Amino acid sequence: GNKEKADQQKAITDIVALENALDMYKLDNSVYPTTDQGLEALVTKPSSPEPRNYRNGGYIKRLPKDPWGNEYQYMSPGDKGTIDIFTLGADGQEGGEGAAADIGNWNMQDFQ
Ligand SMILES: [Ca+2]
Repeated sequence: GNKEKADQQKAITDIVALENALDMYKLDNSVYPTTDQGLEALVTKPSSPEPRNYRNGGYIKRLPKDPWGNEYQYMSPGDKGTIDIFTLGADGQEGGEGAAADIGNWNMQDFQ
């Protein structure tokens, strides 16, 4: 339970940080990065379509990986909201309970 708890807390903290970074990107550029541009758009200026007011040196120094060693997932346009930011949990797959549960910007509150 304890390590499970710590991992889920880290995931939540990471998603909040990423969402904050994404909001800063939109504040500067008027749009969010697309799915294809990805979270990598927060670290270096993306292409296709290239933003027109990109902050010198990006919006985050590096992308965190999730507690299970996997890259956070990102969709814009999202399925659960305007942008979806999530981890598929311990199992690296959709659905699951306990440490395998998916944690995203749309359901963080449940793990809180
Ligand atoms: Ca899962």
